Amino acid sequence: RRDWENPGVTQLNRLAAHPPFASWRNSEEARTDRPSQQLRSLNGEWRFAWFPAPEAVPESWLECDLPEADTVVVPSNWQMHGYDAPIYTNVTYPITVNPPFVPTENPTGCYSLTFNVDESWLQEGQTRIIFDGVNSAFHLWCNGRWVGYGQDSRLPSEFDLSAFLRAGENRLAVMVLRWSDGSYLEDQDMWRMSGIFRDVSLLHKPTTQISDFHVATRFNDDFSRAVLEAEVQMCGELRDYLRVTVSLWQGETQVASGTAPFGGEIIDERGGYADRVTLRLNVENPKLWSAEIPNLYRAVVELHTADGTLIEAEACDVGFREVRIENGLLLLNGKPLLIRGVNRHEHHPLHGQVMDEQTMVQDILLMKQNNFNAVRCSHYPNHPLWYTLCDRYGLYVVDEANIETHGMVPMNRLTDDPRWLPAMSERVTRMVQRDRNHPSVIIWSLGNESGHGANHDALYRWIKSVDPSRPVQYEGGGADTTATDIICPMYARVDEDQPFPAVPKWSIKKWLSLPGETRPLILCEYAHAMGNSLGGFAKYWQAFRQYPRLQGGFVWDWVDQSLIKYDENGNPWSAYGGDFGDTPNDRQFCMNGLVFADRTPHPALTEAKHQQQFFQFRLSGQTIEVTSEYLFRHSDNELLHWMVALDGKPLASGEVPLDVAPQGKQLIELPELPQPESAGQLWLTVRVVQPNATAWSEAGHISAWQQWRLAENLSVTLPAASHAIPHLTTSEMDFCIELGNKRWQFNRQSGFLSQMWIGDKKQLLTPLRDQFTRAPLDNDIGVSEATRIDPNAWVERWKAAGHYQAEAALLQCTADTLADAVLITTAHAWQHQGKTLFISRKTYRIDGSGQMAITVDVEVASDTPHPARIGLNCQLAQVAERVNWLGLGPQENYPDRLTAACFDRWDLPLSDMYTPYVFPSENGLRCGTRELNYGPHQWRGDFQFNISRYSQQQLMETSHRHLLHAEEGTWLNIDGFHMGIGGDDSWSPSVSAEFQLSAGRYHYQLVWCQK
Amino acid sequence: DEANIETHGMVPMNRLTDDPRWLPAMSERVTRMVQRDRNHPSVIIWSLGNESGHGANHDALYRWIKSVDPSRPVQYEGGGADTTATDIICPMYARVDEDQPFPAVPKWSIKKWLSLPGETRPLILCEYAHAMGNSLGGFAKYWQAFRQYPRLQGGFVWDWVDQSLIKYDENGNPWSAYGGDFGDTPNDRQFCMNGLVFADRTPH
Amino acid sequence: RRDWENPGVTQLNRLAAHPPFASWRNSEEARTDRPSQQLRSLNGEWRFAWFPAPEAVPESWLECDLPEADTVVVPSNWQMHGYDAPIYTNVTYPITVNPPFVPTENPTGCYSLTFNVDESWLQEGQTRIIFDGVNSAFHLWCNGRWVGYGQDSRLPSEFDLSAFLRAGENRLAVMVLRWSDGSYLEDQDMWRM
Ligand SMILES: *[C@H]1O[C@H](CO)[C@H](O)[C@H](O)[C@H]1F
Ligand SMILES: *[C@H]1O[C@H](CO)[C@H](O)[C@H](O)[C@H]1F
Ligand SMILES: [Mg+2]
Ligand SMILES: [Mg+2]
Ligand SMILES: [Mg+2]
Ligand SMILES: [Mg+2]
Ligand code: NA
Ligand code: NA
Ligand code: NA
Ligand code: NA
Ligand code: NA
Repeated sequence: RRDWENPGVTQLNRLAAHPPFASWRNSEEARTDRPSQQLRSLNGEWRFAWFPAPEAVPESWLECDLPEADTVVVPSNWQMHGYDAPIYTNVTYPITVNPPFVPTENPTGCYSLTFNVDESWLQEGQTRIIFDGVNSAFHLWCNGRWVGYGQDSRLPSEFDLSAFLRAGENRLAVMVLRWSDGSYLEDQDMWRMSGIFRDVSLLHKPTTQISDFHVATRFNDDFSRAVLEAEVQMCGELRDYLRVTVSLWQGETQVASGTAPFGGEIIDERGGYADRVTLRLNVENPKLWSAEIPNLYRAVVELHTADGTLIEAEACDVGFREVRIENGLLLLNGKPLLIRGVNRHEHHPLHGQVMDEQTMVQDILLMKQNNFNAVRCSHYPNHPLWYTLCDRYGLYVVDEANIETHGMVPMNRLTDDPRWLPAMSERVTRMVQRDRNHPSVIIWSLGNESGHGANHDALYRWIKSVDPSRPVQYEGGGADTTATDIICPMYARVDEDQPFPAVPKWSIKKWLSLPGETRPLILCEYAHAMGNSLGGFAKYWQAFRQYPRLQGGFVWDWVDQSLIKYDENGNPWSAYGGDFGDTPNDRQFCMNGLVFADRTPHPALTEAKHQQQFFQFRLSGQTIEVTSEYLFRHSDNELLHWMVALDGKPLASGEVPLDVAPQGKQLIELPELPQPESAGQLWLTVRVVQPNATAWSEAGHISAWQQWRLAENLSVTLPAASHAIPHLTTSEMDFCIELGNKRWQFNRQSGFLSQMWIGDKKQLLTPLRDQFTRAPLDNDIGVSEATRIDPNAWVERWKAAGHYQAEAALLQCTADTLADAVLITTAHAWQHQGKTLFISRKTYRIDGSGQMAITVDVEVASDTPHPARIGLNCQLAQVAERVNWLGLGPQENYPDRLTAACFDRWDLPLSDMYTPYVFPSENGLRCGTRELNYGPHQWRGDFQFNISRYSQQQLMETSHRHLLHAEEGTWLNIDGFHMGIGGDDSWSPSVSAEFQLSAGRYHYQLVWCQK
Repeated sequence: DEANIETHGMVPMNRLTDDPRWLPAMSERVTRMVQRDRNHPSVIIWSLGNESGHGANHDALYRWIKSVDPSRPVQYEGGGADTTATDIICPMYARVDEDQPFPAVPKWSIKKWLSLPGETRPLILCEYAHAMGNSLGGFAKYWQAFRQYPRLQGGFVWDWVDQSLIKYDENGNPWSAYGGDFGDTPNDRQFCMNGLVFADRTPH
Repeated sequence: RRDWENPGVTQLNRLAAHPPFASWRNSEEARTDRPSQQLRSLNGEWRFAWFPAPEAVPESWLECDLPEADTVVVPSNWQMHGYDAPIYTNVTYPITVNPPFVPTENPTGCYSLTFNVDESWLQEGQTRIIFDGVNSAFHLWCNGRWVGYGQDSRLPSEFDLSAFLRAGENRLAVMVLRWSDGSYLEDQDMWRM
């Protein structure tokens, strides 16, 4: 029997699902949540052996250990141990579409564990084993005897071993199959791995036991009063003296309690549940749970004799909160949420899909520290501890079924098929039964990218039926189907309609007001953070803030799915699709996070932090108006820091305590500001600082900022009179300019400044030349394969237009001598195949002061695709340690992604000026720069620039950051103009029109000089 | 057209139908009936089964049908006759004028039933007028009510033909047998004969 | 595998359900509803033998007729031929309530049919067998070969025998279980056959 090829069979002998248990035999321990003697981890070293197929597994293995087996850690993904390659496929199934069949060649991991059990366990009650995560299906044997089977890689599979075990030494044998019929339901956009990847354990329950419990909180009109209802079920002989006591604690204070014998109310003609009972506990002025104030209580469920003897106790944390959609708004505790979310897979660059607390905690804190308040379990129920952490630190969670059939044709091929309803239902039901008591979980989701089938409808109703406390959403088939309480599209744009057939993605603002539509809209995915991305992020926020029913969304996504590999000399590097011989593959498309796999942030994180700020500011004269977007807490750990500077030079500064009630306002008037008579721009910057530490942040933490330009005093003063007057020396091939120790040289054949010297030091390795292209961003590439070309992608368009290959054609080059200067005038034509793409016209004006002033005017053919940038570039001979500038920063910032950055005086190590995106592209840009200083060089004007040891060409030819090599000297890219980077999606052009270089005529000017 | 699902003997009645583990088996009993009979014009209403209390399985299956075949109303009497798994108030044995206020699953008078606050559905009895033996007394009363109230749209009498079986005596003569006649026990004796006609189709 | 005690298994290898087909190869006949050559009845005389439990059934049966069997009409209810007794219970299940388990003593009707098929059937196309109603669960074998399993006493259970059939003489062996996990969903107020 090939059960792994029968969606009709998803388990055998498996126990029913339930909420997390520990069988504590001491109430006190349960209360304190101390560890339970009844719950043992079998995590650690296990025996493992790999086979190409299950038929290759040796019968002996069941009775005895294979000498050839190795000793490995569990949990783990075998690919992480090197047994076989991890595969990175997106939509396309990693195996042949032939449901419910799987390949004959099906990697099989045979696991085994030798262990002991004490008689105690054995002499009375129940001994069961729990496999938190097994990928994708598996058979289990104990002491040579087969126990059962299980499917669904993302939920615990449980079996009773009571009758398999013997005092002392026991042996587990787990035959784990890489693929199965459950795989047709596990087509998520991630690495395809396998193994015993989540905890293994053993739990002891008494014969008379708590088999299930449901915790509910209902409130009065103003939440000033609550009723906690606890439904408790038992297994065991039914007896009159049996009782249940449910007690509620706030810290060490017991706030409520109730006890009762089993026997629920009459429910139908045949009676009620004699094995159940419901406790109702009244709670006055309960402390409510939210992500802003994760207040929790402890619920302790005791199963005991009337007369006092405790049989066992189970327990959980409880968050009193109400989730509800009313009049088109998702409310929490009666207030409308504004979701600052992120999608997050369970990914680890070293361990793969194994999740540890450390990592979890870390993810949580960065998210909180970055203004996120919610997370989506893309696209499967997560490791148990995750929910507990969310409960405690405070995050809103979308709990999602492990059901993704994206590779099908059409997408709802299985979900619309009744024959698959059973396997699907279990993916939904068991999730619910497991996580229904976590307050963090506020919405249930039916899975992902599985089209829309009758099955979804059934399942949707099932949930609503069993747990009315939470809304249910699902994006499949159009995002606004009958199977979802929220309009939850992926990648719908703010203002821009994408009217695909059957499943259009309307402008989010238009979507809300479609006739008959009334639901709230929360994007299940938006702002694809792939590489140099997140352009247009603020646009979403502004809309979320203006329209009440736009209650936010979940960014796609949290961390890059990169895996660490090693080179010939044991140095580690970041790998993506195909880097393991895996094919077909989807290359870098598994890398779309705000942070790198090691959790180091991408520059975009900051953009996200800013836009998601919880405090809003307006300036009027010297009064700042602070508005609070907190729904529940007052600004009780916040201070306002302000500062005024003139061109980077600090004039004044102060700090003000924030005292803003949620949704409230606070006006802050600044002291008269000092008056400088000195020319330039005064800038005001404000930062909200958290004086004290929290469980998720260090004291001094900065949570919000904003900047404004105050007065400006135009410099009317005249530069100082120059003693010298530079000299020009002509030759047929060049024009040379000389002033003191400085000289410039311009090639007459090419029309460029080809050399500059300080003293006798040349300053350039490559001539200063115009630049209209960039090493393409992932967003510029979109899908566009080389086997498969997408003609509408930017890169493709640029490529086809010859942008990357046009050659400069000199139209003119001349020299004039001024009163106080030499003037070089040039003109070039950029053509491709007889087409004039661009025209550049310049003048170089060097005066007796040694300042070279470059004025540039370009023309762009209206019928050529809008160029990536309009600037100049050159390779400097020099390599300096720092880069100092007067403009936006300090981090990388692009035109459509620069709100977070601040204008000021920045000074970093050269290296911070490069963004080590794993898939290399244009990066490190800084906008709104008025002054840039490198080594003895200094540039002035109003531009954007980048500077690194890497040319655009290298960047463009290398696909892995580890393969980059510093070139001689430093490449400088100075732009008068730079195209937006986009990112509404990473597979169609996404740069908004306002950020495209379509004006046709461009002008800029810079002053190059020394210091 | 009614799904093959009846869990009458459970305690409480919805013990299985409300358990997700039984959703799969149950699902097939409905889905498969629909796939088979859906082109039949005579079938005008789908039933989720009989006497299985009211469980979440019912709701999901209810929805599966609505979704798959919107051409026909779906009914189910279990758990009260007016739950969320039924488009028609379809009680068994509710009386005309007399209320029988059973706990949890009362059988209101049908006329009163229709007008309960917020109730708007049509009401058609899945079973009424138990024709067991010398019976059918008060039949007219239903008819008068069905005729006067628009939303009282009729019902299905219980039931058509006596479930008696032929047995032969020593002298090989036949005779109608019922519960217990075959050594069968426990048994419900004459309870299997509630028809308007005898087993051989001769009318009562 | 005691598939009849696992509500997780309600069939094995069963084809998908669908409306009544006849596979006509002529439009006029389909229109007029005439009988169709592609659809053939196996009702008639079959061979039968009664056992008290699935375990009492001998393997011989799979390969060959059981001398002890009788020739009976099909379709039929074995309680009507005297093999065992019909049961009349209303609410209380006819078996002990302990889902998904059934009694160890569980009456088994071993049915069999020797028959032939047109060669052309063998040649090309698909040949499936359709059982309109089997109470309550059954295992099916063709020419010794195990074909599949089915539950739900009131809907047709269909199997492809394209691969099991053979030139001329074929033998079907149907092992039918009185009780099954299906019985828990079949508690209707009527005779239990
Ligand atoms: C939304 O799309 C992103 C694109 O990278 C991933 O494929 C997610 O799984 C999908 F739900
Ligand atoms: C309605 O009750 C009658 C009583 O004879 C029958 O038992 C039916 O099966 C039930 F639906
Ligand atoms: Mg299977
Ligand atoms: Mg997908
Ligand atoms: Mg079964
Ligand atoms: Mg009944
Ligand atoms: Na909003
Ligand atoms: Na992706
Ligand atoms: Na590249
Ligand atoms: Na009427
Ligand atoms: Na009856």
